Amino acid sequence: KPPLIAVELENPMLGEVIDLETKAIVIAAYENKALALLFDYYTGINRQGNTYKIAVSEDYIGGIFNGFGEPIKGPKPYPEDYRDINGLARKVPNEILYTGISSIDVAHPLLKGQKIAIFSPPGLPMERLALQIARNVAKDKTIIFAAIGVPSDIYKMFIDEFINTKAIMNSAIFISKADSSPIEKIYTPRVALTLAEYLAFEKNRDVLVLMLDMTNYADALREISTLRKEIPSRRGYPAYLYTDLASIYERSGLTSKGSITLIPMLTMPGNDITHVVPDLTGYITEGQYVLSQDLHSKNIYPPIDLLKSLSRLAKNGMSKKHKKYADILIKSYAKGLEARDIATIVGEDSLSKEDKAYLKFAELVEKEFIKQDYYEYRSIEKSFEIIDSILSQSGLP
Ligand SMILES: [Mg+2]
Repeated sequence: KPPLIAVELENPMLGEVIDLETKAIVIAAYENKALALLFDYYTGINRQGNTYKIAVSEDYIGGIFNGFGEPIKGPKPYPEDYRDINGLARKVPNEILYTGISSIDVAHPLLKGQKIAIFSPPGLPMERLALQIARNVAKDKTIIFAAIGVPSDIYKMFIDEFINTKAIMNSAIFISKADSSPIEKIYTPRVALTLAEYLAFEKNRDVLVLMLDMTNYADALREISTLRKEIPSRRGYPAYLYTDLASIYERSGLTSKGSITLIPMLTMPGNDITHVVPDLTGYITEGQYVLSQDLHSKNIYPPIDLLKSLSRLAKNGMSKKHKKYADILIKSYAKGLEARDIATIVGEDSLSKEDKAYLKFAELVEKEFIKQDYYEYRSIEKSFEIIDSILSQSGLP
């Protein structure tokens, strides 16, 4: 089970013990919405409770909702059914979900039903990257956006961007503000994944769930667990953080019916990848895309670090040719970065003709391959022909 349960409850009382089918303690509430913790994560009576449920329907698509599933902008969706927002055979993913982004599609392609994170240093345009992915996929697949405890700036960027894009026409957005309740933030991914499960596994669709910012989410857990002194901590957060995150990320995958592709996006607190949030997320997920502070400084958008990014399922969906291009790109980019480091000490003149070719390759890759216009969609073939071109200009083969 999830250690943290979204329960529905009239007049919830802090620390009351509710009977579900196990038992659990109420640790937070907002109106009739409550969060109950299992005892296996408690160091310390009755009443009965229901799991929190929402209407599910395809009418959610095109709408905008808060973290509770309540509409903000748009009508109440026609309830076609009710689903427990806590959730409940799987196949191994083998088809690439193309993003139309070269830095992703070639070396680290994403597969339908994969869970893979994005890690961003503080200040980098992770949110725009989210939007760009959403636009490029919404043309083909249904997007569910789970925006967790986002600030007013961002908040307005999401609303305005999606609406005006007409990406909204094949998207649903579940969004909580930064000044909203911790419980609404914690509810947000759950409500989002609940609709996703419904659209994927009951309506036979391929959906893509973008979820950010996981660090805000963890911080919401830390906020409620703060004044409750019988909830133990590990690494500055509640000890149930690992199992809670796994219970969220594992609500994704591939079946004979549909697929949920999940991309949890997070800020690494001090640009520190060993922080507990990135550390656990990357432990659970099938790789992650890492954003480069260095590329950002060079005014490169999408600032995707080619060598630190990793898609563990990528090879299972790549053709012979695709693996070839992926291999050369990474190997040579890495080689060029070496050459670059040598050059910072002895100059480009002191480089072998080999190292000069790699240095040239890496420079071109940064400028013509990774660097991509927000509104540009690159087919995989296009992306290949960029590499073909760059290979030619560098004089390798
Ligand atoms: Mg940031």
